[PDB]
Amino acid sequence: ASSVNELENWSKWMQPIPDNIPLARISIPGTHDSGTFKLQNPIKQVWGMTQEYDFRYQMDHGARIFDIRGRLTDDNTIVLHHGPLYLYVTLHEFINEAKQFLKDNPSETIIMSLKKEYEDMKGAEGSFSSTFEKNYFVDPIFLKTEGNIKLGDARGKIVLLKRYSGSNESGGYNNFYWPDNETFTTTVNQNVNVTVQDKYKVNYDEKVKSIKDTMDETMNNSEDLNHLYINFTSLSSGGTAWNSPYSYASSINPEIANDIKQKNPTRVGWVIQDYINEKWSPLLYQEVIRANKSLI
Ligand SMILES: O[C@H]1[C@H](O)[C@@H](O)[C@H](O)[C@@H](O)[C@H]1O
Ligand SMILES: [Zn+2]
Ligand SMILES: [Zn+2]
Ligand SMILES: [Zn+2]
Ligand SMILES: [Zn+2]
Repeated sequence: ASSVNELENWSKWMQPIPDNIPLARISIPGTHDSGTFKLQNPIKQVWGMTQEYDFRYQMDHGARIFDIRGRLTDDNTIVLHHGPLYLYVTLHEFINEAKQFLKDNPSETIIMSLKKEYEDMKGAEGSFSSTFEKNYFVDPIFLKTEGNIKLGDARGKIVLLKRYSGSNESGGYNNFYWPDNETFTTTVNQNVNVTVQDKYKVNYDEKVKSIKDTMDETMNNSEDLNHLYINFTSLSSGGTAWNSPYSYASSINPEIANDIKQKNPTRVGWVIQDYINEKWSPLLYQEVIRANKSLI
């Protein structure tokens, strides 16, 4: 029993999508620097804040991909950071929130990108990868298989997207060379072609066109089941009120959301945005989710 309207329940939108559809094919909203929502100091915010609400709000609003940046501590734990700044959020904090969300909504899956954001603290008994694997990944909540991961196998679990080196355990999407500030194409789990638009520090106009260009490619290659498209709409801070991630998101989110609304495509990729909220219309994450209508 699956209807297109079930995509409108932002907490269970993946439910109507078939088990055999690769996550790569699905158009999924994601949040950039997901754990920066606790930053209070205006100076820290203008430079590194990318979200206003916590993880559950993000999830309840359709986001299923999270950009987690961590640092290994002397306590053999991983805490979230933005460069040298501790975000007052921990990795366990995110996983627990994800666990709760998945328990409440078992039809969904959570894709967690994990990147080492800052140098390890002195005193850790191991490495970033060995500590994450031993104290976190062992948890049954993490999918342990790879390949072109299908939705059915991911439901109720966290799917890892590695952005760190040294992994020694199978599961999720393998780490791959990720060039700096570019739109690039490469491969991951042997059979998945990946294209990423991550020009995080280009001028505003270059960024908008970059997002649209990669989305245009995605919309016209909608039947490529083993191709993964990740499109970051986020743009790094200029350090001022008129060029902070917030100011940029205020215009980019509605702009790109309108592109999808007008075009009404069957695929737009994994769209990772800053500031998921309901302040700007059309809502990007909603339009991204609605782009899965043809899969039902
Ligand atoms: O500041 C940037 C931005 O967060 C990009 O999205 C990420 O891919 C880069 O690694 C980071 O340096
Ligand atoms: Zn929290
Ligand atoms: Zn300590
Ligand atoms: Zn392809
Ligand atoms: Zn809301």
